[PDB]
Amino acid sequence: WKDCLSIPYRLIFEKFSGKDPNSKDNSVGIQLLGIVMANDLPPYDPQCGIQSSEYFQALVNNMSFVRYKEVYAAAAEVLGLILRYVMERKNILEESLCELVAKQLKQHQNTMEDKFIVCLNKVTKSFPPLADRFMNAVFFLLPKFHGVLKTLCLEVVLCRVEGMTELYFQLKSKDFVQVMRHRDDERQKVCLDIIYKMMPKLKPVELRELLNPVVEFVSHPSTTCREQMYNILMWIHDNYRDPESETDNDSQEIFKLAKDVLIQGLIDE
Repeated sequence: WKDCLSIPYRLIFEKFSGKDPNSKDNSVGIQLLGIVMANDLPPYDPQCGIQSSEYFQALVNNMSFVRYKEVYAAAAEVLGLILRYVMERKNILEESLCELVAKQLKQHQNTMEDKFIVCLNKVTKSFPPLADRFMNAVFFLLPKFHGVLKTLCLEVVLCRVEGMTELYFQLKSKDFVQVMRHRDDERQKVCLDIIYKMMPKLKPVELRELLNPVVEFVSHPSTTCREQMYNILMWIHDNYRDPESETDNDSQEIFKLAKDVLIQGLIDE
């Protein structure tokens, strides 16, 4: 349909703010505010009937209602796209706003650890920024939680990757020796999805140490996982196909492996 018809913030308000919930219902204003994100994000930018930072403070309180699995987490989606929106609409609040978001995560990942790692994944995944202040305290929990929270803790590190902690001196044992060797297809998927972007910052030493446990995916029933093992191997190949001569012998002998295990791709299931 034509134009945009920007909605009065009065409507939007009550639907996330009427009753501080003991209930599912208040995720209605959360859905709604998500729709003035959804349609290429028309003007939100509150003026009429209500004032900005309080409107957001009430909005961040929605992730406090931890009795119900769909209620609390949803707020951090809507709020993560506020950052995408206020970042790229560039609105002038953004400094003290970002300190309020940092303050909100810092009050409550301190006391609600899963629910606020999930929150730092709705932030970070839905728009990247906030985790920079925290990152030590995220790597912190990746060995404490298995399963879905393995994948979401990984997915925070992933979505906000900036090479934190010179990574192998955090990680050279701590995950990639054996969490890489650990079963669940989605865990393995996000895991190779980490591998596939760490490329430019690997030295040939760890590239040798890490390619070999990736070569293991030659066994794997998921073409969806195995493709990324190939995206990887293709990157290895193209970057370590032999120039004129090398000091770093692995920078053609990881290739002397890759240039074979690509052949071991050519037959596949």
